[PDB]
Amino acid sequence: QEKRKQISVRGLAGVENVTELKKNFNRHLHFTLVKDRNVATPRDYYFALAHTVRDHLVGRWIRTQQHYYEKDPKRIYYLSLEFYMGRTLQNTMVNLALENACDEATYQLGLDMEELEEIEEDAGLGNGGLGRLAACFLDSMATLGLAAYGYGIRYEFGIFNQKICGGWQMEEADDWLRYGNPWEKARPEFTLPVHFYGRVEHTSQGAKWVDTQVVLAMPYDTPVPGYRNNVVNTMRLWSAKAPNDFGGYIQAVLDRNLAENISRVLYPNDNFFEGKELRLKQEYFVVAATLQDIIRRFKSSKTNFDAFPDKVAIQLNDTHPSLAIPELMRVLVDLERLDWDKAWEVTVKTCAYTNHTVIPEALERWPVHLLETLLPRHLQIIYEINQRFLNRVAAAFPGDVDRLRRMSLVEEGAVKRINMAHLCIAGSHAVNGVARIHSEILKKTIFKDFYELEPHKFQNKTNGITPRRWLVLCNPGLAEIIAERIGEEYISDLDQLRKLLSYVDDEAFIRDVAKVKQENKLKFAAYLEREYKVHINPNSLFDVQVKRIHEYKRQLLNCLHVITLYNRIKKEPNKFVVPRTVMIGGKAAPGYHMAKMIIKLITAIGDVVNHDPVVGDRLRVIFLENYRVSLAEKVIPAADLSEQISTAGTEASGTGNMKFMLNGALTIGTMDGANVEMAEEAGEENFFIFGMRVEDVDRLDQRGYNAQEYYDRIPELRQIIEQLSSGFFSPKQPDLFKDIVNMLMHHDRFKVFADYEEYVKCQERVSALYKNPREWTRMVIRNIATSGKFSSDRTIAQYAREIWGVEPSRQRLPA
Amino acid sequence: QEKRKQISVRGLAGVENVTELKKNFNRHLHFTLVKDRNVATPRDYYFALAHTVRDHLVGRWIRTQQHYYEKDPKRIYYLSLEFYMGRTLQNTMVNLALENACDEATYQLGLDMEELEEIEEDAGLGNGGLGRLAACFLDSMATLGLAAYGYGIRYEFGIFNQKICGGWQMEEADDWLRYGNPWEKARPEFTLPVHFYGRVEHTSQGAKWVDTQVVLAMPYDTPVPGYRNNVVNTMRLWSAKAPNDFGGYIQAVLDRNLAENISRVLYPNDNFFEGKELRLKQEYFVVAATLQDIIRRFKSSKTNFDAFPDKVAIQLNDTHPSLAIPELMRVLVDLERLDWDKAWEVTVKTCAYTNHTVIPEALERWPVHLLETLLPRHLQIIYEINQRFLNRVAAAFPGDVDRLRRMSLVEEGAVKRINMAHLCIAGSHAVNGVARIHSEILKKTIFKDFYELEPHKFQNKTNGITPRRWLVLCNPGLAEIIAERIGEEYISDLDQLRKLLSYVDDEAFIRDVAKVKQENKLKFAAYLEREYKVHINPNSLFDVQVKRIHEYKRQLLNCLHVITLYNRIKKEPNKFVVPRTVMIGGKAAPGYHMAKMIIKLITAIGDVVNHDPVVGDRLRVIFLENYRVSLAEKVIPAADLSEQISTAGTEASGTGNMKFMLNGALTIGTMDGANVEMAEEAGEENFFIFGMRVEDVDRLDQRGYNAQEYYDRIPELRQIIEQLSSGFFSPKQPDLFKDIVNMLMHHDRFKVFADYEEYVKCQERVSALYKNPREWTRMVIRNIATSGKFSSDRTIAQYAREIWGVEPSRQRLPA
Ligand SMILES: O=C(O[C@@H]1Cc2c(O)cc(O)cc2O[C@@H]1c1cc(O)c(O)c(O)c1)c1cc(O)c(O)c(O)c1
Ligand SMILES: O=C(O[C@@H]1Cc2c(O)cc(O)cc2O[C@@H]1c1cc(O)c(O)c(O)c1)c1cc(O)c(O)c(O)c1
Repeated sequence: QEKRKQISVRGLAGVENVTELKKNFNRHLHFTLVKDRNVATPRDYYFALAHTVRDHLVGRWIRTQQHYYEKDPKRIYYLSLEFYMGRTLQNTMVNLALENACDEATYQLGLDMEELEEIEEDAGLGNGGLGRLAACFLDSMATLGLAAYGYGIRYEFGIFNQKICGGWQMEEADDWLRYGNPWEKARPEFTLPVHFYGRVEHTSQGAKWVDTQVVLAMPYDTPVPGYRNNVVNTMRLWSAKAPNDFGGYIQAVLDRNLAENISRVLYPNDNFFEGKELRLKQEYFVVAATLQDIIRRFKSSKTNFDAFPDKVAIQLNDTHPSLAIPELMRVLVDLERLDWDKAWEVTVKTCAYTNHTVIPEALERWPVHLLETLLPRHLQIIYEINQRFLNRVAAAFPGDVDRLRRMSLVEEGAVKRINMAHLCIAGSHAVNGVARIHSEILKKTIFKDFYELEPHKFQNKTNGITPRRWLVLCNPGLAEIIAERIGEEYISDLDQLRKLLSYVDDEAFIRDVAKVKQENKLKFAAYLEREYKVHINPNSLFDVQVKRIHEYKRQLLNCLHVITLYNRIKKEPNKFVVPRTVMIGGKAAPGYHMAKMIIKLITAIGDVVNHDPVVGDRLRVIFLENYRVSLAEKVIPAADLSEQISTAGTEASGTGNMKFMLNGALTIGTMDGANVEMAEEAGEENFFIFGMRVEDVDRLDQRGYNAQEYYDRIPELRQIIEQLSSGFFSPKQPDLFKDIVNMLMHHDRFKVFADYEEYVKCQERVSALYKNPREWTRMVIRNIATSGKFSSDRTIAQYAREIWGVEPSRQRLPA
Repeated sequence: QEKRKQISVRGLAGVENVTELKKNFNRHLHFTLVKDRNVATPRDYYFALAHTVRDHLVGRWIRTQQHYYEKDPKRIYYLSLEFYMGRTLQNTMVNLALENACDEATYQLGLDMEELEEIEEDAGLGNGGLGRLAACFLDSMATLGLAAYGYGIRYEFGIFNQKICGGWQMEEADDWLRYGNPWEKARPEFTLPVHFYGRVEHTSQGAKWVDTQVVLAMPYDTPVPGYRNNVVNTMRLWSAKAPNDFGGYIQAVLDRNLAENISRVLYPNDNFFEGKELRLKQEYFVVAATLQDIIRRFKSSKTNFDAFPDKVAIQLNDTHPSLAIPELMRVLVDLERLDWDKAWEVTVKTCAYTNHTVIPEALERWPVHLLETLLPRHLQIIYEINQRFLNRVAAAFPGDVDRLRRMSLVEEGAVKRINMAHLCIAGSHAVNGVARIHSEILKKTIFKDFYELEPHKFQNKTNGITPRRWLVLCNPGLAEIIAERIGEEYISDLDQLRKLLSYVDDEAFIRDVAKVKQENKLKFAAYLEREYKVHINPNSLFDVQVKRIHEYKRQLLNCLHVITLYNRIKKEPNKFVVPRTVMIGGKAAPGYHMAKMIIKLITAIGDVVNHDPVVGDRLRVIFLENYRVSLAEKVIPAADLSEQISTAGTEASGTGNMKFMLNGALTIGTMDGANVEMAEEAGEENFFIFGMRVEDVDRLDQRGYNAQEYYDRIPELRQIIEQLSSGFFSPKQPDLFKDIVNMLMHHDRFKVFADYEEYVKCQERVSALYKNPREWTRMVIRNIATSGKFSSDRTIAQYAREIWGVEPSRQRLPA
């Protein structure tokens, strides 16, 4: 479009810059793609543009890394099993100020750059929140000029591609590397050995881990550009490779696949613990290879290990990389021959742990038999850690035997296990939750004993989202009308959005905020037609719940509300209601029967609602297939209403909530996770808060939750349960939803019925405000204006000052 | 070196060409390798040079392929399971005239280009002769301006890397793609489906192959540059990929490995038949993907199929791609719905078959049960082919029932099999052997019945070697002293080497030929020290036997001779003998116990000979480890004597014989394969011919070979057998060589003892001529001078005119 090149926030199309970009595009098309414009497909054109844009990172990537070598600042290592990065082309162009120059260059070559962007595969190397947080954090650490390295696994297959067939989830391999990855640089020369199995012999010098099987770890380095500060940091992802040397010769060559299977695929369980050996191998693989890099980089700097914590921070994203603690002790004691006590002092000052959930089924509790087989030295070191840790508990709390049993790294039972969260707290100088309410819940419930031993360890770091991906990239319309009033500094100083409260009565801004949402809604609706032949009413309220499918997130409560709207229309057909397009999307874990049945119930409700001629365009319900970072960038800027309806106490933070607030949706939600802080920043008068508070949930748990009480007292609820139970939503198979009905009536841990009436009444308040466009938009302005706290720059600046001990900086390197 | 830049055959170092090469080298080092000269290793420098040289292919590669589209000449498809390509960097620089310019460019950057060349991995995608012939053929077809495409498999692992440990072969995976392949272009956009298993339903339109498992075939295209004619042809290698859509989700993602195992590794059996299902899958994979390309390319040209043979030749390199015949019939009949008879007329005019051995254990005879399971439609079509073929035999030879049984594609027995050689002859308009004697042996023995039915089918095409790789690349010294007298035209017109017979009495040339061999011997000896701490006497005769280890090649006869020289020294220590360095190298098939014992016997003989202080530097025996194309380019130009000592009738052609003749070694050999034609070209007076002729072997077979007769009549032979038997060469394990002794005495199919006395006497004639340097060199001149027939340009020109029906051309395209 002509209009989009006019957007100032997208930078300058310098005449020489355009000329060079076209020359380099054509050069890559010829020498890199080995095509000419005769045979070139849109995919060749995307790749020619990606190689051209990637060439602009290289000088800064080399200069940044040389700068870290020269200045020797403290290095931050962000260890994660997941980096939900999404696409790279737009992000690179935004962060290097090339967006308008590439748009003009490709326009002059007769190409639509927006069409080329849609060709790129997501780097879908995460499940959801925790993975996307890692991605926002790498972006913020680069923008803040930290010497920061993401370390993870280069999965051959990311989070599965979700197809919906017959209204059911089907899973397909996410072959994201099919056409190559133009961003990464293979570093086979920096390949490192990782050891498994074997046994411990305790010799003269001490212990020795021998008779191991070797898997090599080959690093692939991806650039991470800061926002217009010429900083380019590194994400290093390890790929598994069979060792050089060794059924027959042929079978031995094919058996190289077993070692290489370690980096084959992301576990799609959204943090729910499965105890798979292959998952333990992935966790050890990332930790072992990463810590060898850290130790090597430390020794080749301006061996004595007292300075190690002054030069190294290791941030553990959940317990997934918790083996970092025993592995660093193994390296320091067995290989560097430090005394246990010195090694432990170093380890604890180096390591910090971030907890992302209180849900007990998320907790990693590895069988000791599995650890003894796979990692015999690690289990010895863990027992030693536990003995010395519990000695300290006994000394602080003499005779508190119950506290010793509760705090032990070792869990007794049929199967003896190691609690990896207890290991993380024992081995870390800082433990943080990811929202104020969550960090308090840690100190009062699941880590109370640890808090009483070492209160100074416990911190809060409220999550955030990068305002580059989550406003400038995905919503350039909104970024522009904001820049037109307060300039561009807010893009890396998001608290400046508070200036927008000066505009709540400004006729032009009220007009502009509503026009941007309408433009976003027209574009998203076009898509739902062009690529899925699905019609949506563009004058309807876009009611959006997008996140992984879990009972705790209560997609089912949204289902009860949708059926309530259908049933109220059928009862009073002549009564006006605010038209709604209810959009639910998200992946279910491939096992999880209940999650898959919930997806089927959403599509089944659609089958009835969407074909009822009495309803027509007044209510539509659509399951958004294959929800992922790229789709989030499309639907979130188009949303009117943000569904954040987890049972109070279950969602640690959320980050999708923050994306919606930044992009001009109003929120309906419980007082859970960061929804509490979002309501506080904006004022509760500007949020649709409903339902039980954490205290209310605890009171119900104390007397026992009886779903029958709610069914017996709420006629509209009885009608819906009777429709699901009798087969109104599955006439060819009347018993289809019996398991959902049985769970809701008898085994509902997330108290869906207890929030049903407050939810429905809150949703009437949403409709009532939507009927007043001007007042809807003024409340939106009050939300966008107060979304600044939820920048990951704020979050990372807190990690840097309160945990890592490094001072952030927005000052530019040269180019 | 300063001297090597002076070599005119290596071309011009133009000042602007040098300037541009350095600029492009530095550009690739920065943008492609993402390094600077601070951290760059020799391997980064090799890759920067390879990308720079590869950029020079691209325009010509695109223009050549556009030219074939424009002119629509008949296309030649060379189908092979093997392309033994070796390294590409030097070959590319020679064929584009860039060698001196890159040498000067890298010299000016402070680098040694020869050192960078040694970093490149061989593309070791073959076993030996047949694979290397495919590689010489692609080079010759490009040099002759044919519209020719090599089609094969992109094996992840080529021919195993051979280590020698304890004097034994050990096999390691040839991870040739570890650091990437800068030559190939991945073409994932041109990926094609290949079908396996399933069943045939015979419907209204006719047969339909349904319920199949799909494996995708992803092509990788490698450039094949002609010699200074601006032609760049394509080698397309298929890689196996799991189909996009589908133990659990995780196991299903890991199970993608089973389909991908099809292209994992080259079968290392040097043509010996094993009947492995995975090998049958590889053969079908290459044929099915290739024939879809051929059919598509045919339909998109200037559907009617009568012109198909005028636009397509398919050359079958051995029976490995024999399924091309039933697959083309399947496509034409089942998918294009041609009548059987029209389809068959097309298939036979399209297909031709090259036979590479008479040894019955090489013959592919697939169980019908395996074909019925894997390829049910192919087996139906093969039976139909057989019925109609045998109908024709019955009509030509009425009542010859024995001939029907002998000629059938179907072999009866405990296990019913398909004879793939019989299928190839039935389905091909031409059948060729690879040397005059071999092609006659085919018409008189194993294909006599087929010859009597269709004599016009049977041709000879004597093998050849490319004089680019096998003289200009590997022996620039020799190429230069030749160019100094007759100019450069001989490099693509090798018959011009006959001009050198004018120089047999030229003092300067005699001096120069001997100086080049000495320079080659000094360089090879340096290597045997620098990279293996092995000392060799540079004034010794370099006696070289390099080829795959097989009983038929009689490395054991060479062993008997070496022990004879040792025993004669010990008996008369004071008697002068011509010092020898006896070098034997080659890979044994990983199964093949006897081949592995023969390697151990060579190293064991070395252990005694090389440490006997009475022998000292008068006799040394070394096993050259990991013999492969790159090592052949080093040892062959250094050789004095070429060992070509196969039992008469067993070696179809040989090509290593031709390499040695071209590079100034004299030959000791039997009248076998192309040794016969080499002796004819040079004159037998200029070859060390010995032993039984084919007629002599047949006479022995008629009365029965009794090794005992030879043992009883030859004292020197008895002494050696008694040394092997008693444990003289294995004192710590006296019975080590009992199996070799038992085979030689009782089960020797290759009549080693029958050629022993003539071999030893012939070797005395070699020593006697070596004592006269001037006469040795004059006989070398007479060999090099007559080596011109053995150019693969001569061979390919015969294929083009006598089988493919296309006229070759050495005329230049524009650049
Ligand atoms: O459906 C349209 O886009 C799709 C939806 C969409 C969105 O909701 C937000 C966003 O950030 C990008 C976005 O890209 C989508 C898209 C898909 C394509 O296949 C494509 O070629 C393209 O240009 C784009 C569309 C229709 C239009 O009529 C149009 O003019 C346009 O620019 C775009
Ligand atoms: O051993 C030397 O080379 C090795 C043997 C050899 C050969 O026999 C023929 C040939 O075509 C090339 C060839 O490359 C070998 C080689 C190996 C290396 O590791 C290397 O760095 C190199 O420059 C080369 C050598 C010694 C020398 O003293 C010397 O000056 C030289 O140029 C080379």
